[PDB]
Amino acid sequence: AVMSQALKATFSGFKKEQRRLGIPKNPWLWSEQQVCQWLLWATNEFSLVNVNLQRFGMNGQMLCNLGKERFLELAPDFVGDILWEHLEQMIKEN
Ligand SMILES: [Ca+2]
Repeated sequence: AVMSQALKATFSGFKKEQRRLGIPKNPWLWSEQQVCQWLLWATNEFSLVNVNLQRFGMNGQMLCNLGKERFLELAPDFVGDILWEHLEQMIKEN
């Protein structure tokens, strides 16, 4: 809500990372490696120790095809809510 709104501002940071690693703006286009790259950016950005990387061995098409419910089961507690907010914004906007 207030925390989600505030932390949404740092998501802009990933745009610099996308240009850096040649990650397309639209997640539908992402390779299994570019999905991993997004999760590694977040692991560093938000200091994580367990993004379930083995659970995200998928293309950007599969990632886009998971809904909020499946995404949150797979992703770690509270962190999943942060990642979902970023993912859904990227799908909606680019
Ligand atoms: Ca789109």
